[PDB]
Amino acid sequence: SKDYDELLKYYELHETIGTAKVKLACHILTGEMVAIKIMDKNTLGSDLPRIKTEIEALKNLRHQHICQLYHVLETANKIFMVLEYCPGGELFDYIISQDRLSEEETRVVFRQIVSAVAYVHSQGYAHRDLKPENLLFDEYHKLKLIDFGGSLAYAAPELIQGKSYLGSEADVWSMGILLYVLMCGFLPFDDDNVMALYKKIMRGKYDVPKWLSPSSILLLQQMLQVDPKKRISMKNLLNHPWIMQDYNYPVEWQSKNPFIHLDDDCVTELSVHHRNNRQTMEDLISLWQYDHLTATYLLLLAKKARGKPVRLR
Ligand SMILES: COc1cc(-c2cn[nH]c2)ccc1C(=O)Nc1ccc2c(c1)CC[NH2+]CC2
Repeated sequence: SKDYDELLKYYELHETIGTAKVKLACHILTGEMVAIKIMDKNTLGSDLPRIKTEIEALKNLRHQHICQLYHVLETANKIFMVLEYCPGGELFDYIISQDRLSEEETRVVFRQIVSAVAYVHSQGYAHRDLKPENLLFDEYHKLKLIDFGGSLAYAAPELIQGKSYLGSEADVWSMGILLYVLMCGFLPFDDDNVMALYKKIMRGKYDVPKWLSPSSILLLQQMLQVDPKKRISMKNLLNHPWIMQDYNYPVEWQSKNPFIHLDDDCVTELSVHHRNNRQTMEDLISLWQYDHLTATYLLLLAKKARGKPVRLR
């Protein structure tokens, strides 16, 4: 209860959804809805440093298809992460509701995944846990990547043997597994016992449904090469013929949300509320401490992108 004291001054809490717990909230000063992920420091033990270093990851990824981090609030025995409002549901449950998605809907949707994952690689990171439960929809049915971090059915085989791997190629395999699920509705390698499933991933043999097209079957063979050297590269995947079917342009992966230059109207509005001059506030925003100022600036930034006035209530 005391852990929420410092936080309830910045947000008003609403529903509860995911099970670490996630509760919907409203940031007071901007009126923008958010999602707050609540982790408990005493349960996870001391594997928070892997989560802390993944929180420092999200602090360095900003992308139209990455769920934005707004605010990290650390208390005595809880850690709070304030994130982007994604009300369109989860990609996993959506695939199950339609059984399978069309080749053209998956293509539209797979292109946002490649855009997200390509961007995180350009920054020197790798998601390493690509699966449909780690992809959210917003109101526009746009995809938002979450949970940077054992999920066996999506792990690359060199990750399986415990050998030395490149983070990028492991994601490429995971995207290949995930592309399969998008168009089929079931895993390419699946089994009740792990030892059989463990073995099936390294054999590389999957059954191909009759409904997957010739343009579809060979991209899966390119993405799910067991040997990483033969796996398709992100560069060649950004303009793959299948990726450019239906929409003939290479995937736009470069982010439209940098750190370097701050928004003027956002900064001026933050200055009149905090009663500071401009450069002083820019210096405090440039620190990017992911306190309440970073959250206010980021949510005030999003507020303008919508079309609302850049004003703090
Ligand atoms: C599980 O919910 C989330 C998790 C993360 C997240 C987890 N890790 N990183 C980010 C980020 C955002 C959300 C989110 O917006 N939740 C949400 C999900 C579904 C619905 C709503 C909100 C609106 C209420 N009506 C039902 C539909």
